[PDB]
Amino acid sequence: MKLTGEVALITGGASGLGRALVDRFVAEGARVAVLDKSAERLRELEVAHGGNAVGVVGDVRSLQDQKRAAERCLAAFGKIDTLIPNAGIWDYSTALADLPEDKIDAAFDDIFHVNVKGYIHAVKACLPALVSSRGSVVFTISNAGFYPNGGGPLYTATKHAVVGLVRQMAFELAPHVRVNGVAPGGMNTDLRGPSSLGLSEQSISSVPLADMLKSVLPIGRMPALEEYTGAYVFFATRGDSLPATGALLNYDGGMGVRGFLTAAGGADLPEKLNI
Amino acid sequence: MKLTGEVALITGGASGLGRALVDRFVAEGARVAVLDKSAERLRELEVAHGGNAVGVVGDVRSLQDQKRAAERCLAAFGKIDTLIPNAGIWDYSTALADLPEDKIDAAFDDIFHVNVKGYIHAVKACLPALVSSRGSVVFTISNAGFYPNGGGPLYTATKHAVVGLVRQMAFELAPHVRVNGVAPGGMNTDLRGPSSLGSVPLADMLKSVLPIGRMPALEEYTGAYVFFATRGDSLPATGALLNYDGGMGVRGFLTAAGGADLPEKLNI
Amino acid sequence: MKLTGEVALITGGASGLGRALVDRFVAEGARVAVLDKSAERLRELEVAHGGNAVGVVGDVRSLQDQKRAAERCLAAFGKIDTLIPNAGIWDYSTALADLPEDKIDAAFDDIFHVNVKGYIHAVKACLPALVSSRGSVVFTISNAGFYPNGGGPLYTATKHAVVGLVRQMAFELAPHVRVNGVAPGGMNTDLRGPSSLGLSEQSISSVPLADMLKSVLPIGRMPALEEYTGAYVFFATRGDSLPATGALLNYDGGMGVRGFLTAAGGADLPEKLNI
Amino acid sequence: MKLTGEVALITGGASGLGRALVDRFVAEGARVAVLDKSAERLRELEVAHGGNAVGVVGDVRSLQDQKRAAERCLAAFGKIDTLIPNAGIWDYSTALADLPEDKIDAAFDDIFHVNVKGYIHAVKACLPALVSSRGSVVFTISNAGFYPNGGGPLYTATKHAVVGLVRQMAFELAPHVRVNGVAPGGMNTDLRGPSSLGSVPLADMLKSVLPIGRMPALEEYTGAYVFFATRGDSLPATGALLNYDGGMGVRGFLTAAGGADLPEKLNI
Ligand SMILES: NC(=O)c1ccc[n+]([C@@H]2O[C@H](COP(=O)([O-])OP(=O)(O)OC[C@H]3O[C@@H](n4cnc5c(N)ncnc54)[C@H](O)[C@@H]3O)[C@@H](O)[C@H]2O)c1
Ligand SMILES: NC(=O)c1ccc[n+]([C@@H]2O[C@H](COP(=O)([O-])OP(=O)(O)OC[C@H]3O[C@@H](n4cnc5c(N)ncnc54)[C@H](O)[C@@H]3O)[C@@H](O)[C@H]2O)c1
Ligand SMILES: NC(=O)c1ccc[n+]([C@@H]2O[C@H](COP(=O)([O-])OP(=O)(O)OC[C@H]3O[C@@H](n4cnc5c(N)ncnc54)[C@H](O)[C@@H]3O)[C@@H](O)[C@H]2O)c1
Ligand SMILES: NC(=O)c1ccc[n+]([C@@H]2O[C@H](COP(=O)([O-])OP(=O)(O)OC[C@H]3O[C@@H](n4cnc5c(N)ncnc54)[C@H](O)[C@@H]3O)[C@@H](O)[C@H]2O)c1
Ligand SMILES: Oc1cccc(-c2ccccc2)c1O
Ligand SMILES: Oc1cccc(-c2ccccc2)c1O
Repeated sequence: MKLTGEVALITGGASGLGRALVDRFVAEGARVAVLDKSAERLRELEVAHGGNAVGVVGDVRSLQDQKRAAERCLAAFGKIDTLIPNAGIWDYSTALADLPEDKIDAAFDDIFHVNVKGYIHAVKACLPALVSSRGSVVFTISNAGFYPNGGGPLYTATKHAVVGLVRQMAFELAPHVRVNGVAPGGMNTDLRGPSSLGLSEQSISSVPLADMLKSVLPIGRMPALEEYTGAYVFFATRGDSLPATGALLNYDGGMGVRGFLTAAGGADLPEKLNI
Repeated sequence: MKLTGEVALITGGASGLGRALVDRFVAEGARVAVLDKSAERLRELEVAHGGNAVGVVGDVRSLQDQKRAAERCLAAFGKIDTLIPNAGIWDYSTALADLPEDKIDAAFDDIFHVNVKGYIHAVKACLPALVSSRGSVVFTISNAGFYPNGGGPLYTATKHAVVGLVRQMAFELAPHVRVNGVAPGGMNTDLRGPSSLGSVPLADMLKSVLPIGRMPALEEYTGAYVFFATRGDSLPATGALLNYDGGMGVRGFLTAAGGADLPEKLNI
Repeated sequence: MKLTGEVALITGGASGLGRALVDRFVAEGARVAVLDKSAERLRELEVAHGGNAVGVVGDVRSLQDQKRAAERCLAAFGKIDTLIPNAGIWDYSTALADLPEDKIDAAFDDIFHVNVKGYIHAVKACLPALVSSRGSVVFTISNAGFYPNGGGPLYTATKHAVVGLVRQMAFELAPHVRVNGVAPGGMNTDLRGPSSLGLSEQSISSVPLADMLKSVLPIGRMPALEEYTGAYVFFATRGDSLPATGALLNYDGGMGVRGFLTAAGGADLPEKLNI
Repeated sequence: MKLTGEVALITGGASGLGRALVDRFVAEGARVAVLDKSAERLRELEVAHGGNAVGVVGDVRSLQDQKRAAERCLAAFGKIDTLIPNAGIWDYSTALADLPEDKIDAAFDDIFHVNVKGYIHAVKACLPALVSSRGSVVFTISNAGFYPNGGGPLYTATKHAVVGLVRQMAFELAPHVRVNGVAPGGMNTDLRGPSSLGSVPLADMLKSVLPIGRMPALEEYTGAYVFFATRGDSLPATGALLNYDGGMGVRGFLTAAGGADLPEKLNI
C-alpha cells in the first residue's frame, strides 16, 4: 500500500472521481473523510468501507460545514495528511452569447461558489491540521484550466482560478504544507450544471463523452475513473512527491499535445517500423 | 496618431492604468467611452478630453450599467472597435490565514464580482457592437494572473481566472473578435480593496523583483493596448498573453537582473 | 513613424518574414542591417531602400560573420537599437521514425546550428552595441515553440530552445538590454529544410499552408507577411514596450486557443445575436 | 514493489539522479538496463544489483551505443517498458558575456549533443521495443527548462529544448507510447560540464529559492518517475510536465516561502 496510515479529506467524494478516489485511497491503506452534499451516497460509501471512511453531509460553500468536516475527520482519525478539494459543478460549455442576461449573475455565483470558493473554504478549514501534519493539498483542476473548449467562460474561468490557488497556496503555506494540482480530462461521472441554467439534473454521463474523446485524445480513448486516481496517490505519498509544491500535472489523455489534423501522430508506427 | 477613426470602451478608466489608456487612446486619434464608479474622476477626464471622451458612472458588476456604457458609446461615436475591461480590486495581499472567517464570504464576492464578472459583463454588453466592427477585447491581467505573491488567494485566483476568459473568449468570439490579455506589474497604482478588509512597497523590494531595474511610469504601460487595438499590427494575435511586468517571471534567484556589471564588463 | 531614427539588425532578412520586417522597419523611419547568406536578395533589398538598408553576406553559424554584421551596422549607422535574430531552417515535420539513422546526426547539427546557435551568435556579436543603446532583442520563435505538430522533433526542439534564450537572456542582459520573443504561425515564405534530409531546395511556399490553415486557425485565415511585422515594431518602440522583458507573444491566429472539434467557437455569432 | 515484471532503460544512470532511479526501480521489482560513459560507476551498480541490472559503457551522443543499450536490454530482459533518457551536462551557469568566442562553438555542440540529441537517440534506439510494449518515455528536464538562472544560455536552451521533445514525442508516439517530462531542481548532484569550460551554492541561497525550505535527498526525486512508469497510475498522462523543484516557480519576491510563521500563527 502506497498510503498505509495516511488520512485524507476529500470534498465531492460521494460521486464520480471523488468516489473512485475514496475507493482507491482506502485500497492503499488510507482512511478518508468526505464532505459532500449527497446524504444517501455518503452513507453508501461508508457501508462499503467499514470504518476507513467517514462521511459528512454539508456544503463546500459554507466554511462552517467545511470546519465541521475537518473536526469530524480529526475526531474520527486523529489527523489530516492530505486535503483533496474536488467538489464541482459544470456549465456544459454554455457560451457567453447563450448565457441569458436574467441568469448570468446567479450562474456566476453558483459556479464560482462551488468551484473556487468551495476550494478556498476547504483549505481555510483544514489549515490547522495540514500544518500540524505537514501534509499537502491536491486540487482537482481540469483541462478547462489550461485550454478553451472544455466548458464555457464561467467554468474555464473557475478552473483557471484554481491554477491561481495552486500557486498562491503553495507560496503561502510553504514550508509546512505542499500545494499541487491534478488536471484530469473528460470523465464519466455525475457532474451537474447550476439551477440558473436549468442544468441541476443534467448529468455528464448522459453526454457521449467516450464517443467524442476517441477522436480528440492522443491516447485514443477516454480513461476509466480508476485510472484518474493514480496521480492523487502520487501527491499523497510523502516519500514520492516531497519535492513537488506548485506542480501542475496535465492528466487528460494529452489534449495540450494533440495535432492540428489528427490527435495522434503515430497511429501507424507499429507498421512504420514494420513489426 | 495610430488610431484615427477608432473607438474604444474602457472600464475603470478614470484612475491608474485606465486613465493613462484614455489619455493615450485619445492622443492616438481614438474616441473613448469610460465606465467607472468614480463620478468626480469621470468629470476630470471629460474636461480633459473635450468631445473625445464620454463617461458613464456605473458599476462593472451591473450588466445593465455596462449596457449603458456600450449604448452611450454607440450613441456618441457610432461603434465600438476595442473594449478594454480593466476595472479591478486588490486584496492587500491578505493571506488566507489572515482572511477572517466572518469576512471571507463577502470578500470573495466583492473581489470576484468586479475583477471577473465585471470583465464578463463588459464583453457580454459589447458583444453585438464588437462582432459588428470585428473588433478586439483586451482584458487587463496582472503578474498575479501568472505568479504567486502579487495578491492573496482571492486576488491571484481572480487574475488567473481572467487568463481563462482570454482563451475561452478568443475561442468563442472567433473568427470575428480577437481577444488578448495584457498582464502589467511593477506599477504603483492606487489599487484599493473591498470594504470587507481594513505588502511591503515595490520600491523596497525592486532588486529581487524587476529585472528592468526601474519603475516605469503608467504611460509606459499603454503601448501594448494600442498594439492589440491596432488591427493592421495585431491581427495574427488572438488568445495571446503579454507579460508586461518588467520581467518578474524571468528574474534570478538572488537578484532580479544578472548583467548589472555589463557596461564595465564589455568596456562600454 | 513608430520608429524614426531607430537602428535594427535582422538576421535572415533577405527573404520571407525577415524581408517584410526590413520593409516595415524602413517604412517606420528605421535603418536596417541584414545578415543573410543570400547575396543577390541582399542587394535587391539594398536597391529597394536607398541607404536605409545595409546588407551583409554571411552565415549566422559563424560568430565572425555575425561580428562583421554588427561592425558594418555600426559603421553604416552609428548604433544598434534592436537585434532581431530570425534566420531559420525547417524540418518539414519529419517525424523521428522517418529521420534516417545515417542522417540524424547531420540534420541535428544543421537545424540547431541555424535555429539556436545562429541566435546565440547574433546576441554575442551585438551585445556591446545593445548595452551601449539599451536596446532590445526580439527573437523569432514559432508556434512550434509552444505546441507540437508544427515541425518534427528537431525543429520543435529548436523553437522550444529559443523560448529558453528569451528567458535566460532577459535575465542575463538586465537591466541594460530587454529580451522578448514573437511566435508567428504559418507564413508563406521561402523557408527551407536541411541538406541531410534533401530539403535544401524545398520551399514552404510550395506547401498548401493557406488551404490547411483555413481549417485550423480560430481567426479563419492565414495572415499576410505584412501582418506579422506589427509585433516586432511594438517590441522595437522604446515608448511602447519598456516594461516588457521575458515576454512571449503568441502571434499565430490562435493555435493555442483552438477548439477540439472546430478551430473557432463563433462562426455564426452575427446571426446568433441576429444583426 | 510497484514495478514487478517491468523493464526500464536509463541513460546517465551510474551517478546522481540516475543512480537513485536504478536503485529505486530495482527495489520496486523492475529490471534495469543502464547506458553511461562511466565504466567504473557502471561496475559498482552491477555488483550492487546482481542480475537485476546491466550496464553498457557508451556515449548518449552515439546512436549506435544507444542501439546496443536497447539491444542488450532486450537480450537480458526481453523487453523495454520505460525509457528514462536522463544523461546531461551543465554549463556552470556561464553567462554569454563570459563564454569565450573561441570556445562557444564547441561548447554549444558538446552540451546540445548530450542533453538534446542524446535524448533523441535514446528514444529513436528504443522506438520498436517501446511501441511493442506500449511503454512510456520519461525525459529528465530541470528548473532550467522553465525558468532562467539555473544554467547559462547553453544549458537553459537545452532544457527548454527537451520540453519540446516531450510535446512533439507525446504527439508522435501516440497512441502507443506515452511521453512525459520530470523537471527536478533543488538537487545538489555532481553535475559537471564540457571540456570547453574550466554559481553560488544552493545552500547559500535556499530561502530566496525553495519554498519547501529544505534540500531533498536524491532518493526523494525518484517517485515521479515510478509514477510515470506505472501504467495503472499514469495512463491519462501524456505530454505532461511535472515541476519537481521544491516550488522554484511558485516562490515569493522577498522570501521563497510565505507561511514560515504558520504554526505559531495557528497555535499549532
Ligand atoms: N467530469 C469531468 O469531465 C471533469 C473533468 C475535469 C475536472 N473535473 C472536476 O472533477 C471534480 C469532481 O467532479 P465529478 O466530475 O466527479 O462530478 P460528480 O458530480 O460525479 O462529482 C462531484 C461531487 O461534488 C459534490 N458537490 C457538488 N456541489 C457540492 C456542494 N455545493 N457541496 C458539497 N458537495 C458538492 C456532488 O455531490 C458530487 O458528489 C470537479 O472539480 C470537476 O470540475 C471533472
Ligand atoms: N498594481 C499593479 O502593479 C497592477 C498590476 C497588474 C494589473 N493591475 C490591474 O490594472 C487594472 C487597473 O487598475 P489600476 O491598477 O489602474 O488601479 P486603480 O484603482 O488606480 O484603477 C482602478 C479603476 O477601476 C475603477 N473601479 C474599481 N472598481 C470598480 C467598479 N466596481 N465599477 C466601476 N469601476 C471600478 C476605480 O474607480 C478606478 O478608476 C486592474 O485590473 C488592476 O487589477 C495592477
Ligand atoms: N515560415 C513559417 O511558417 C514560420 C513560422 C514560424 C516561425 N518561423 C521562423 O521565421 C524565421 C524566418 O524564416 P522564414 O519563414 O522567413 O523563411 P525564409 O527562408 O523565407 O527566410 C529565412 C531567411 O534565413 C536566411 N538564412 C537561413 N540560413 C542562414 C544561414 N545559415 N546564414 C545566414 N542566413 C540564413 C535565408 O537566406 C532566408 O533569407 C525562422 O526563424 C523560422 O523558423 C517561420
Ligand atoms: N543539479 C540539479 O539540480 C538538476 C536539476 C534538474 C535536472 N538535473 C538533470 O538530472 C539529470 C541527471 O543528472 P544529474 O544531475 O544526476 O548529474 P550527474 O552528473 O550526477 O549524473 C549524470 C550522469 O550522466 C552521465 N553522462 C554524462 N554525460 C554522458 C554521456 N555523454 N554519455 C553517457 N553518459 C553520460 C554521467 O557519467 C553521470 O553518470 C541530467 O539531465 C541533469 O541535467 C539536475
Ligand atoms: O473539465 C471538464 C469537465 C467536463 C467536461 C469537459 C469537457 C472537455 C472537452 C470536451 C467535452 C467536455 C471538461 O474538460
Ligand atoms: O513554425 C513553423 C514553421 C513552418 C511550418 C509550421 C507549420 C505549423 C503547422 C502546420 C504546418 C506548418 C510552423 O509552425
